[PDB]
Amino acid sequence: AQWVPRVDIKEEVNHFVLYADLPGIDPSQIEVQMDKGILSIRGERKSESSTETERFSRIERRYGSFHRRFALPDSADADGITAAGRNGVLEIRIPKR
Amino acid sequence: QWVPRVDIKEEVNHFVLYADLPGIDPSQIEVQMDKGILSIRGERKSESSTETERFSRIERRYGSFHRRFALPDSADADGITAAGRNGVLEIRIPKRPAA
Repeated sequence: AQWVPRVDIKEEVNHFVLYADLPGIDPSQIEVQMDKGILSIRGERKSESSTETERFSRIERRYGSFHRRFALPDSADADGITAAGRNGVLEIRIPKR
Repeated sequence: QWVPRVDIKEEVNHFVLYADLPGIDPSQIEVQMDKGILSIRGERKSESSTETERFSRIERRYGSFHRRFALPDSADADGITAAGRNGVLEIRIPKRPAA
């Protein structure tokens, strides 16, 4: 958690969805799990700005490790999670029990 | 307002702009450079605008964005290329040969 990616969360009738803006990270390097109700989204984003940093005239993009945690309702079925990314948005879908 | 974050690097032969534009296909990001000013513009939709009341957390920014970056006179607008991966658009702007 040296940066805190934005995550929206919705509870539909029969599932939750979390949508995490994680640009610049392959969805396979993002770990999504639920442990005792806590949905965590964790990984480490690398950034070009850590390489030849002095050649940057601006560095706005955050990166490094992240670890987002959400205490989702007990209805979230922790054995149902899927996560798939497109264009740096990770969409995590979790059925309700 | 969504102000997508950008880093900009000056390499020996090129400037490189890296923009975090998650949730947009790269082909939908308009990149233009005119008068030494590199512009990125586009629009992102968000799921949060649909059935907003079912969201228990909303923080992702979306809607239109347009940022402009004046670059050194060395940058050559005509040579720009851009490629996107995982929501990051990397724009490469070559430098003009020396006068």
